[PDB]
Amino acid sequence: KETAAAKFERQHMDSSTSAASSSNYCNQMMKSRNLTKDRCKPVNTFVHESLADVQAVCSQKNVACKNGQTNCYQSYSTMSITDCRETGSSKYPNCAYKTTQANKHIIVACEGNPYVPVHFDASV
Repeated sequence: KETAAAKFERQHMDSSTSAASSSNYCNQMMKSRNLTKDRCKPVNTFVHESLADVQAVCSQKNVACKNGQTNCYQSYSTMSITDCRETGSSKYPNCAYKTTQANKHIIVACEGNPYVPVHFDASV
C-alpha cells in the first residue's frame, strides 16, 4: 500500500515543468503516474510548483473541504496547475484527457506529523 502523503505526491505533484507543455500533457501524465491502470481516473490536477511550496499550503488558509472536513487549506497565492479531465472520447483501456492549464489557488486536505497534503480538494 501507498502512504496517503506519497499518493498525493504521485497524483498531484509535477515540479519538473513550469506548466503543461502540450495538449497531450494529461494523456501522458495520467498514464505515467499510474492513474489509468485499473480505470480512467476521471478528474485529476497536477501542481507545477516545488514540493515545499505545496506542502507549505498546510500552514496557509484553513478552509472546509468539500465534504465538510475541517483540515483543508487554501493556498494564499495562485499556483501553476494543470487540470486533467476525462473527455467524451474516453473509454478504458483507452483513456483520453483534456488538458487545461491555469494559474489558481489550490485547496488540499492535510494530515499527519509532519502535516502534509493527503488529498487534492479543489482549485479556485
